Amino acid sequence: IHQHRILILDFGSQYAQLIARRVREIGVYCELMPCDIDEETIRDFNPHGIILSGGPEAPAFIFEIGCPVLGICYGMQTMAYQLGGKVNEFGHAQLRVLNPAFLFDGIEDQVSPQGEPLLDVWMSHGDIVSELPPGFEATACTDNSPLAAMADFKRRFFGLQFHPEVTHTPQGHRILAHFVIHICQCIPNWTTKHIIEDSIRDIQEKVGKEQVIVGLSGGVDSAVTATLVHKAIGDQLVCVLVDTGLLRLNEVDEVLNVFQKHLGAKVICVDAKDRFMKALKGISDPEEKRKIAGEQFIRVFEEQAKKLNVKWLGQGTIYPDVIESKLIEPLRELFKDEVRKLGLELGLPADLIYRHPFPGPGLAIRILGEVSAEYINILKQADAIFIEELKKSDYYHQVSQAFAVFMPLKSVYGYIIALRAVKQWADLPHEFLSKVSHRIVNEIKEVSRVVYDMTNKPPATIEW
Amino acid sequence: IHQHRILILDFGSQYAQLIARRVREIGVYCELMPCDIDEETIRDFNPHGIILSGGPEAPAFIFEIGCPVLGICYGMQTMAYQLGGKVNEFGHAQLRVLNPAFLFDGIEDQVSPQGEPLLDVWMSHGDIVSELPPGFEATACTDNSPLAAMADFKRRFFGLQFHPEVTHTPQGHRILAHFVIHICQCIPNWTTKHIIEDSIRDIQEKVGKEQVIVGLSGGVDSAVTATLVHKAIGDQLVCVLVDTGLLRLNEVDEVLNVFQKHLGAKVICVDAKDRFMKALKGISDPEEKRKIAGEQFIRVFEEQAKKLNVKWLGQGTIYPDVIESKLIEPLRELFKDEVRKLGLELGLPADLIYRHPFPGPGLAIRILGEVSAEYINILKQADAIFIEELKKSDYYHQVSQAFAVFMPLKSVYGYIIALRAVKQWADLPHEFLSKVSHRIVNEIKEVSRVVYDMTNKPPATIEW
Repeated sequence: IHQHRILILDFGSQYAQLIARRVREIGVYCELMPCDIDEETIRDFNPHGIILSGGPEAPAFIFEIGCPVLGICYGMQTMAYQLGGKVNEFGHAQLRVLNPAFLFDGIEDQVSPQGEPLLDVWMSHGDIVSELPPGFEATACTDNSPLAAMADFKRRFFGLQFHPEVTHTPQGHRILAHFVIHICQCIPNWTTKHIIEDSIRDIQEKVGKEQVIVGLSGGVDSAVTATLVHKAIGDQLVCVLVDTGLLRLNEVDEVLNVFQKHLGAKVICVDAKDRFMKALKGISDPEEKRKIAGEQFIRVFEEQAKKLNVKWLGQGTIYPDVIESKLIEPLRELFKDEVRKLGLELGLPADLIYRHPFPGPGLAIRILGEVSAEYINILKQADAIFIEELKKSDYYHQVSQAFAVFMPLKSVYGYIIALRAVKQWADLPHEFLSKVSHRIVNEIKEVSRVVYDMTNKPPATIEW
Repeated sequence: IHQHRILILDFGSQYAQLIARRVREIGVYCELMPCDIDEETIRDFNPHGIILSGGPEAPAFIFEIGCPVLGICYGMQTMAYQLGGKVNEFGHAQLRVLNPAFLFDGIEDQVSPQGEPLLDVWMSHGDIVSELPPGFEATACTDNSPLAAMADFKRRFFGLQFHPEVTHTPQGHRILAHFVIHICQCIPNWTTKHIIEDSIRDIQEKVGKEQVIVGLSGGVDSAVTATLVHKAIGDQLVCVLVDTGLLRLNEVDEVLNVFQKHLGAKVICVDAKDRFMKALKGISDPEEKRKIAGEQFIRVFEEQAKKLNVKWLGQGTIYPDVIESKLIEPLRELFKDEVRKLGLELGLPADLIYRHPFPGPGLAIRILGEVSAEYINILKQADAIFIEELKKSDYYHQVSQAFAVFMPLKSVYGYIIALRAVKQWADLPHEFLSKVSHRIVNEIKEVSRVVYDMTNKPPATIEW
């Protein structure tokens, strides 16, 4: 496995990760490297094909290497500049195909009165190409853009002025599948079952007969590491679960049911609850909260291990956190979709797999001021109530994330709770919200009044 | 004028006031006293009839006076208990009338398969009466209550197990009108025109040729007081408008336009802004904030006057203010309904009359922490934007009250703004709220994020 692979160069752009994800969905391995990376890397990666992406809001020698190249938006611009030819805002556009090529064979959204194939696409209007380089030809155009797609054919270089990754070009996934499977000639073996097997073999070859600790604390990625490791080395896995005090009401219990009661597993419970409240005893700065919690986390995991004489630590590091810039990281090449797909296949329960993300520092965010315990206990209840409804009204999975935050401000007196749910804040029904607010204030004394965040992904962050 | 009058005894109950208001709408004066008030008062008030309200969530000798007496809910119970007879949850209930009497003559919601009159009423299921007193006969029943209404006729005592004041007994106002107009034999002379004339005369009688200071700061109550005085004594009126710094963005301008520019009127403007900020420099406690404002407000008014040599101060005190327990107070027997009706007839512009209530201490509340000036200037911007929309979307007059509040906390970093809108928090559309919030965070820098209060009148207080 791994032997068929696509290199994606990142020129910025939200959608770089997502080119990669679409490629993994097609069934082929790929890595996402920044464009400032050097030849050697790229040479030693020796890809079947390269995809240039991006531009937010020069790559060099990759046209010498034998493989095919696909430039997306800005990727098309520099592909133009760096070969011959001249060069110089996002929306839907109706693209018209001239030469259905290799990259567009089939692939039609409409046919048009004149009998020409048309694609609905999400254009990047600013990444314009004025004149074609030598060897290229117009393979697609739009009313406002004479050359919205390029193609060499002899060198197998291709350009698009739109984003095929995004759902707003419906047939985009087929276009990418045509590049990867047909033009780059990759056979799909990046499967899930094949990932599970490759990963078990890796864990076995690296760890041998000696023990591994995995922190159950941490949601889907941890659960997947623990089970993945468990399957690889059985009794050698020793699970540790630290109650930092910063976890959701029933997390400790829910986790123990899965790993201890079901499926055997040695699980060590560490208290750490008093430890974490000290160390955060002052500390209002939310950036210093994140440091202290997390430092104190790795410390606890080092103490356990420098105690059970364990040399290896298993972490749930995934690929997105890798690309943001003695351990065993089984998921470090995987995106979140994939971890979820592995999770189901490994035998974890659905409700754990598709649970809302939970931050690393946990509830140490979600309290605005100093974190205290007096405060976590009352936050735990409002949050519990909030997600209990949602579950009872099947609204839970219609939102991407949902939680309560605690403001230590007080009103007519008692503290204020803020509710956060997004999808782009979620348009939940009045009467339902009322029932959630009504309950939080009534059941939890020492509160009075709850509020709902109405601020979107662009202007404000999801977490406070 | 005042020559016909109803006494209302208050035994607790949201709807005590409201009986009063209904009686006032019918055109008859009335006062609201607590049930524990003494004989003498009552004698001195010399009513033409009495209404007993009450029961939240034993008056004595009132039955000795020749005047009629109506008991609502608990009022019916105590009336029963204090005469002969025995006694012992609120909802809709279909009342069947036996004997249309004087109190139900006409007044039918539905007839009935047996040809008998039926009323939709809003029962108090708990204030039951087991056995009629001497002189009384059952005058109405429901499936669950054999005697939901009582009547003496000889003594003109009447009881109801339901609330006629409330909108959920649609015919209730007619029943009250029948008591006040027909049984108590009163004449509806409490008209707004007569109140204006009696009030102008009362001012003239009291103040004669000497001058009066009226504060223009204070919305509808102030405005009406000032116009009323202006009509009474012309150039003798001297208006004072103090800008405390706790007033809304354009309030100074709007009042000056109506009083200084339109309709002559001597208006003195006082700066007071530095003064109020000093007074409230520390002081987080919102009970103290309320106290320091108001104190400082009265002080400012005494200094003017003890300077212009004026001996009379006019105020917008209204009857609800009097109820909760050298000056001229013309509005002190009126409810808000009536003050608004007056202002309109007196020539004040509609948009001032039906303006949302603004609190006495103003923007001193609505900043949670210590009021700073740096914080009011942020809040003024937030508030302004909020109501500008609403005006634009015609949602302003579909809510009873709307305002912003400033929380000095900060999130991912700038301060947080809560928005409050009620009528029972306002079910405004997702599209519209999003517009407001986007605008508050983009236009006011140093904000970031904004929330919305989802808490009702029963659990949380309207204002913070």
